Amino acid sequence: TERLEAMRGVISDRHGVPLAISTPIMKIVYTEKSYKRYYPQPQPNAQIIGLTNSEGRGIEGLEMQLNTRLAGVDGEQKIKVSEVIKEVESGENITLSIDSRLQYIMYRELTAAGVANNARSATAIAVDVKTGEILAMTSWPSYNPNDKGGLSNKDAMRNRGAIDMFEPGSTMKPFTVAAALESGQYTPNSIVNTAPGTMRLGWHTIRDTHNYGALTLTGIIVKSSNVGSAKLALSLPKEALPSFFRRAGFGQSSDVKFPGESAGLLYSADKLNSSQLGTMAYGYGLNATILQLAQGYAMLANHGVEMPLSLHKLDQVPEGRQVLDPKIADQVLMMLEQVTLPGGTAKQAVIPGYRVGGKTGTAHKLRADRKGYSNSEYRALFAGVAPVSDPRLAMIVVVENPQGRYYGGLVAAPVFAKIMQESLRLLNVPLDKPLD
Repeated sequence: TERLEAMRGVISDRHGVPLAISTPIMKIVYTEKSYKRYYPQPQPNAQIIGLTNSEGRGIEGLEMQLNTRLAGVDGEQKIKVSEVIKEVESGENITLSIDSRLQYIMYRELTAAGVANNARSATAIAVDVKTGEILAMTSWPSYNPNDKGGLSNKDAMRNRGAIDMFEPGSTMKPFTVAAALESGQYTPNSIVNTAPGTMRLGWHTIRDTHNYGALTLTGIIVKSSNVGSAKLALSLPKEALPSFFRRAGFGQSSDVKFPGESAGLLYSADKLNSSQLGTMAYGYGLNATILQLAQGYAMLANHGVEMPLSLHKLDQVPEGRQVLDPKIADQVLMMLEQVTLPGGTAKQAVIPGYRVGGKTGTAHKLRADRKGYSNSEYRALFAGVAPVSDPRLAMIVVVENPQGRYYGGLVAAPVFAKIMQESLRLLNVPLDKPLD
């Protein structure tokens, strides 16, 4: 009697492009047939797909997670030729939500941004706002799983997007404003005094980039006022923000439930303090992931309907979660478009032919000697949506420890412009902005 090795299932992209395949291999008297795993699009897909053992077992990513479905069942055959004791059962073929072309484009630009910025890493995600499908999710630096030598687990192995949590910063501002709009205390045109560009929250003092004076709720977003944001928190009921942020998906891991996925950090209003609630308003007394960020912006661009995040191609269309009223979501959407226009703080996110709506952010490390916030250690963030008239894609870009042209989040904005434009054209999304 001899074993009959089950061919491991094919992992493919949404259009059937093979991403993980198995090829017959022989051991030499008699022969022994085994299978060798091969990854045709290596570096862009490695952190999501993972890797197998010498034995053929998944030890990382989706190879690990979906190992029982992908491995199948080994057969048995009597030892001359040929009579089966137990029939062979091939592993299940898996089709992902991922578009390998969008994946290739995202990885290529993430490398360009990481090299130009002498960064520690550059991570991104693209989601179909209407379906909840992840079309691209990659991180630079990645690795080649087909190669057996060397390796660096410490960073490259290692889905950063799913495992890394950070303070969202200004990327939180549109959710703070959405909480203020739903309270019925405010309208987009409602005024908040931000003079003289500073404000005190206990022994902590908050500053804006400039004295923006009296701002509307739309102005809080467009000028990215930390003062306006904190003042909104102060005027609202104590429960307002932690409760709206919980309904938006923060403080909990996403529907993907990727191995090792972070849930972020979000405290309830009972864990107290008005000045701590003042800090949450501009994204500081809380931790988020790129997945929670992507799902929140996809919601804002899908008439307040948060579609469940998925790494698998759909064979049912979910109804989604109605987190916000459609009028509020549309209002916030309109404020995000204005951030990219003259007078705005996200002008470098602009794409010709496509109306863009988004927000920059900066996530600063606390600093070892506790002498304020670190100027070197920080994440440049960009959360955006396009085309604004009928949004198709939500995209988050995170650049770790950049040393480039701009200080702060602005560094992640032209990276988004690049990926979003090429991604919308590849999907053949019709233009919605007059060309000049």
